Amino acid sequence: AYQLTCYFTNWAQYRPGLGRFMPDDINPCLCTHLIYAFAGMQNNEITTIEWNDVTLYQAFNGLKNKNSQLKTLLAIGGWNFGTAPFTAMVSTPENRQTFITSVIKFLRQYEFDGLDFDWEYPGSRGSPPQDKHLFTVLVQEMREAFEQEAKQINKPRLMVTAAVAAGISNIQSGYEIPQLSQYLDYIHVMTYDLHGSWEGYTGENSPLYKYPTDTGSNAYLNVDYVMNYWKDNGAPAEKLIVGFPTYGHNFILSNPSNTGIGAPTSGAGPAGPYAKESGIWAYYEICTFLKNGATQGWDAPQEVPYAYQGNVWVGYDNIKSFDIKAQWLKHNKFGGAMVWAIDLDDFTGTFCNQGKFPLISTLKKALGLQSASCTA
Ligand SMILES: Cn1cnc2c1c(=O)n(CCCn1c(=O)c3nc[nH]c3n(C)c1=O)c(=O)n2C
Ligand SMILES: Cn1cnc2c1c(=O)n(CCCn1c(=O)c3nc[nH]c3n(C)c1=O)c(=O)n2C
Repeated sequence: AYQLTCYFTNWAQYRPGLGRFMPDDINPCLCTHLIYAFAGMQNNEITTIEWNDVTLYQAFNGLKNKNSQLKTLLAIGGWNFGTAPFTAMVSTPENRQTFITSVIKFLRQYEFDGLDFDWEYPGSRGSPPQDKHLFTVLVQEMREAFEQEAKQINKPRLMVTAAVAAGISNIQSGYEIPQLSQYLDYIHVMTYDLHGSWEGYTGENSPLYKYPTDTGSNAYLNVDYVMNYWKDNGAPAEKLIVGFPTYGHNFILSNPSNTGIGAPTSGAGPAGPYAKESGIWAYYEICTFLKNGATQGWDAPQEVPYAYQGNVWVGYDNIKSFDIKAQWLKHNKFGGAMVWAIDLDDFTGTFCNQGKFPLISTLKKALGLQSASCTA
């Protein structure tokens, strides 16, 4: 009745010490679907991007030896990849055919159950206005190629899903919603990075509701507005998967006296010692900041925590907020949750003392998957 899809990222293997995350570190009972971020593209054909991806594929797909019900997908693209290869590949029926062929081959060789398109985004970041409809032709042709292939080798069809924008403007220039909804098996809405230091004020990574002071287009940046937009504009509730972040965005406060939602900021907060990402802390990095005596806040209107100390402020998600969001999603009848990323939750259990994978476990309990079988 509910999916729990988890993203695994192939650069987490380079994090130091307790931060290193390999496919073997994934509990196979935890998620219903796991997505491998990312593959790339070369001459219109899907391709690996790390030296050891073939080894990681085997260990990632091998997790299906422990849980017969687990499905895995391979994600192509992502933010860093940009749009240029996608624009050239969709531009002709030949380029699309070359790609779709390379994908059926790749997925079957390395034993994935499907592809997740993570083009960020058709029609933006240099992608021309025609990519919006060409992304639809690609997805339809891919779905249809999957269908034919399932019939001429007699196995279950490969799956096609897509990670899709949460920003209204990116949505408008990127997606034929009703038409894409027919062909995609799931729609993973990136309901996070809704605020960050690029705005010049503090704000939440993934608030559920708007802030009472949010006006104009700032009223759109919350999970409620975003999911209802996708649903009202043609996507069936059951195909729509709400994105949950296991990390938060941090900021430098302009004045360490103003620590509220909306306080002015002078830039990204500092990289953490594990993920090393400017402006972002993994959930487990944030638990260190809390044990460092940071003041804990609760944004009550938006139902999400925040925290601060000296001139550093972070808005993020915890067990309380994941659970609230998860009851909310059940009530609104969405199909499930997607989590970026399994390697950013407290996977060793040692940073937060909330057990192993505290964030994702909350979602597992709340979406009633606690009883889901985990057998070969
Ligand atoms: C390919 N690669 C290698 N190292 C990388 C990346 C990378 O893409 N990103 C950007 C990932 C940005 N991103 C997504 O692409 C994405 N897609 C769905 N959700 C996502 N999120 C939260 C997200 O940060 C990196 O940060 N690093 C360190
Ligand atoms: C997911 N992401 C990763 N890097 C990004 C983005 C991004 O969405 N935007 C456009 C939207 C506003 N925004 C962000 O969402 C964002 N996320 C991380 N860093 C970001 N920046 C600098 C930013 O401007 C970016 O410009 N950059 C550099």
